[PDB]
Amino acid sequence: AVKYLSQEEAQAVDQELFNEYQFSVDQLMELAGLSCATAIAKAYPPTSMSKSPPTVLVICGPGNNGGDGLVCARHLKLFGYQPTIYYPKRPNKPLFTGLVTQCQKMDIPFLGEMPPEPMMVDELYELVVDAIFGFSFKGDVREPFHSILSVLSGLTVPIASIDIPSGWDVEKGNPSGIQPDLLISLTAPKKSATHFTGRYHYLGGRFVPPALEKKYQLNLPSYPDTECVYRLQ
Amino acid sequence: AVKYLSQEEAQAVDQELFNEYQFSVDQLMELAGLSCATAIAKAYPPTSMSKSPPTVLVICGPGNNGGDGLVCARHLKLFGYQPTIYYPKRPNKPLFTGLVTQCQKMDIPFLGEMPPEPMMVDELYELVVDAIFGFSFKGDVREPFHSILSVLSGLTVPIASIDIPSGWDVEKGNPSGIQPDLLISLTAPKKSATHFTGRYHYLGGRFVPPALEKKYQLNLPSYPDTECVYRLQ
Ligand SMILES: Cc1cn([C@H]2C[C@H](O)[C@@H](CO)O2)c(=O)[nH]c1=O
Ligand SMILES: Cc1cn([C@H]2C[C@H](O)[C@@H](CO)O2)c(=O)[nH]c1=O
Repeated sequence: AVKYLSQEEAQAVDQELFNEYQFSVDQLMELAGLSCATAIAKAYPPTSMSKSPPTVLVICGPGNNGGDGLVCARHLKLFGYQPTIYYPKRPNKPLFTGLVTQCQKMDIPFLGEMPPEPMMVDELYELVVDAIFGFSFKGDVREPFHSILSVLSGLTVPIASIDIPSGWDVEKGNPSGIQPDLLISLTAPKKSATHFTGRYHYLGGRFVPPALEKKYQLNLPSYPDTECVYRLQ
Repeated sequence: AVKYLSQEEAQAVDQELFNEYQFSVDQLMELAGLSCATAIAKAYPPTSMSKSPPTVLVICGPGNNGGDGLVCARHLKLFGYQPTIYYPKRPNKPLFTGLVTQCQKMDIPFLGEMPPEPMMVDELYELVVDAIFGFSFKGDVREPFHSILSVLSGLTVPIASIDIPSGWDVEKGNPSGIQPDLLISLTAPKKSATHFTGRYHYLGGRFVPPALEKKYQLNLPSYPDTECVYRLQ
């Protein structure tokens, strides 16, 4: 079966992709985000939803996982969803400035604030994307993110988490944490994925070179045809 | 029906994407090249080919089109093809250095020379990807590309061309140039595509913003579901 990575293992793979393999951050974040959008459109196809176009709130955190979310949002728009973004803490870098301007020009709105009650999220948004924290998160959830996570915990609509459910320990999980209905593991799942109790677990990031895969014995499943996602279990 | 762009309209679309929309070169080239690999895999699926895995020669020119071929070849490898690259003139810019290193660490070999005779290409490679010149190219074919084009025009195996069949005037085509079996038009087809004679015409580069599509009256077709290509005609 597929290998579930430790936090160290994942940080080592991420290091090689940008070092030995000379991938650019731009690049792999674009493929990551596309997988994310693709898994979401496959698990929650626009046809299956009661609103048209179906609405989605994408919550983007302060780092790279956030960047994935912004990429994910605009492909989701291309796929026929009507996304909305909350992005409260934005790094002051071209990468993220660009990603913001692209979304702004796709007419995707960035909210001024997180809606404060879960009921109000539920009412406006048919799905929530958790793009807050990723694989290199180390455990100190500060405001406004704790607040956001606590609103998410009370939701009735599904949550789709990118790479790891935000607020989970990357290896141990968090039973009192958010419980996403969809998890998109990027490149390979992390050990916290073994505590995943949602219906949908997709693997994404179809860019792992065979030699990187052999070395770390990932045992990736075979992606069908030209798909950038693979549904695990 | 879909709009066929003049070279001028294509350059203005392209410039808007990198200027107002603030996409980065990397992002769009990655998506463009993935579209290419996806269209090939759809037109010439691995099961439909005599050898296993199926072999493909990718010929990359000295600018952005060649960039697309380098991305394309790496995705084709992930999709189960066995590509070989010929890349005789390589700009000294980190964009291309990177894309070359990524290909080499995918273990895709680079040829030192073009096979001199059409028959030898035919015997070694089941498909040839023409990523030599793209939409900016202005009439002038110098070495080694004239000679490579001369080899390509005598092939029996199919040629897949990225954006524009290399050696064709970007609007007027070229009665005596190469005649590809597959054309992958990126973003929107160009006027020269009305002179296309092959079996397969795909549209790729599924990143055009609606507002830009409204602006240039592209009348883009509906990509199905989460696909990054659409079969035209
Ligand atoms: C090893 C590894 C890399 N990545 C890469 C892919 C994306 O470019 C970025 C995630 O934001 O880092 C992961 O997301 N998760 C991982 O476990
Ligand atoms: C408008 C336009 C853009 N592009 C974009 C996509 C790629 O990122 C880059 C080089 O092919 O330019 C085309 O290839 N062809 C076009 O006609």
